[PDB]
Amino acid sequence: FHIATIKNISMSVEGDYTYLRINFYCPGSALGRNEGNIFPNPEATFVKEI
DNA sequence: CTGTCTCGTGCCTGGTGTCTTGGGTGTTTTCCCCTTGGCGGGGGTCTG
Repeated sequence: FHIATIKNISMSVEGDYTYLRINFYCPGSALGRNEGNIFPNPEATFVKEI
Protein backbone atom coordinates (compact mmCIF):
# COMPACT_ATOMS: atom_id res chain seq x y z
CA PHE A 1 0.00 0.00 0.00
CA HIS A 2 1.30 3.41 -0.92
CA ILE A 3 1.88 5.71 2.02
CA ALA A 4 -0.76 8.02 0.55
CA THR A 5 -3.48 5.40 1.03
CA ILE A 6 -2.83 5.28 4.78
CA LYS A 7 -4.72 8.01 6.63
CA ASN A 8 -3.00 7.49 9.98
CA ILE A 9 -1.67 4.79 12.26
CA SER A 10 -1.89 4.04 15.96
CA MET A 11 -0.16 1.64 18.33
CA SER A 12 -1.18 0.24 21.70
CA VAL A 13 0.53 -2.03 24.24
CA GLU A 14 -1.56 -4.40 26.36
CA GLY A 15 1.19 -6.00 28.43
CA ASP A 16 0.74 -9.41 26.83
CA TYR A 17 0.22 -8.13 23.29
CA THR A 18 0.75 -4.97 21.25
CA TYR A 19 -1.84 -3.74 18.76
CA LEU A 20 -0.93 -1.77 15.63
CA ARG A 21 -3.86 -0.23 13.76
CA ILE A 22 -3.58 1.28 10.28
CA ASN A 23 -6.40 3.39 8.82
CA PHE A 24 -6.61 4.26 5.14
CA TYR A 25 -8.64 6.84 3.25
CA CYS A 26 -12.14 6.07 1.99
CA PRO A 27 -15.43 7.86 1.27
CA GLY A 28 -16.66 9.43 4.49
CA SER A 29 -13.22 9.27 6.09
CA ALA A 30 -11.70 11.87 3.73
CA LEU A 31 -12.18 14.60 6.32
CA GLY A 32 -10.14 17.79 6.41
CA ARG A 33 -8.09 19.26 3.56
CA ASN A 34 -8.31 15.90 1.75
CA GLU A 35 -11.98 16.32 0.76
CA GLY A 36 -10.95 17.58 -2.68
CA ASN A 37 -9.17 14.24 -3.17
CA ILE A 38 -12.29 12.65 -4.65
CA PHE A 39 -11.66 8.97 -5.22
CA PRO A 40 -11.83 7.79 -8.86
CA ASN A 41 -14.62 5.32 -7.98
CA PRO A 42 -16.36 6.03 -4.67
CA GLU A 43 -18.67 3.02 -5.25
CA ALA A 44 -15.81 0.49 -4.84
CA THR A 45 -14.83 -1.30 -1.61
CA PHE A 46 -12.31 0.62 0.51
CA VAL A 47 -10.19 -1.12 3.14
CA LYS A 48 -10.65 1.29 6.04
CA GLU A 49 -8.78 -0.40 8.90
CA ILE A 50 -6.21 -3.18 9.37
C1' DC B 1 -57.10 24.09 -2.97
C1' DT B 2 -52.52 26.05 -1.07
C1' DG B 3 -48.12 27.29 0.17
C1' DT B 4 -44.80 28.83 3.99
C1' DC B 5 -42.78 27.48 8.39
C1' DT B 6 -41.10 23.49 10.68
C1' DC B 7 -39.31 18.70 11.78
C1' DG B 8 -36.27 15.37 10.16
C1' DT B 9 -32.71 13.45 7.84
C1' DG B 10 -27.96 13.21 4.34
C1' DC B 11 -23.83 15.39 3.25
C1' DC B 12 -19.79 17.72 3.84
C1' DT B 13 -16.71 20.99 5.37
C1' DG B 14 -14.99 24.24 8.27
C1' DG B 15 -14.52 25.49 12.45
C1' DT B 16 -13.37 23.59 17.86
C1' DG B 17 -10.48 21.61 20.59
C1' DT B 18 -5.92 20.00 21.96
C1' DC B 19 -1.31 17.43 21.26
C1' DT B 20 3.24 19.07 20.29
C1' DT B 21 7.04 22.36 20.38
C1' DG B 22 9.74 26.42 21.89
C1' DG B 23 10.96 30.01 24.99
C1' DG B 24 11.08 32.12 29.81
C1' DT B 25 11.87 31.12 34.49
C1' DG B 26 12.08 29.21 39.15
C1' DT B 27 13.91 25.08 41.63
C1' DT B 28 16.76 20.50 42.93
C1' DT B 29 21.03 18.22 42.53
C1' DT B 30 25.66 17.28 42.25
C1' DC B 31 30.25 18.80 42.87
C1' DC B 32 33.42 22.00 44.66
C1' DC B 33 35.19 24.98 48.23
C1' DC B 34 35.79 27.33 52.94
C1' DT B 35 35.38 27.10 57.88
C1' DT B 36 35.47 23.76 61.57
C1' DG B 37 36.93 20.42 64.87
C1' DG B 38 59.66 8.79 90.12
C1' DC B 39 63.31 11.09 93.10
C1' DG B 40 66.01 14.88 95.02
C1' DG B 41 68.31 19.54 95.81
C1' DG B 42 67.94 24.19 95.83
C1' DG B 43 65.52 28.93 95.55
C1' DG B 44 62.12 32.60 96.74
C1' DT B 45 57.46 34.40 98.65
C1' DC B 46 54.08 34.88 102.15
C1' DT B 47 52.22 34.26 107.17
C1' DG B 48 52.80 33.96 112.24
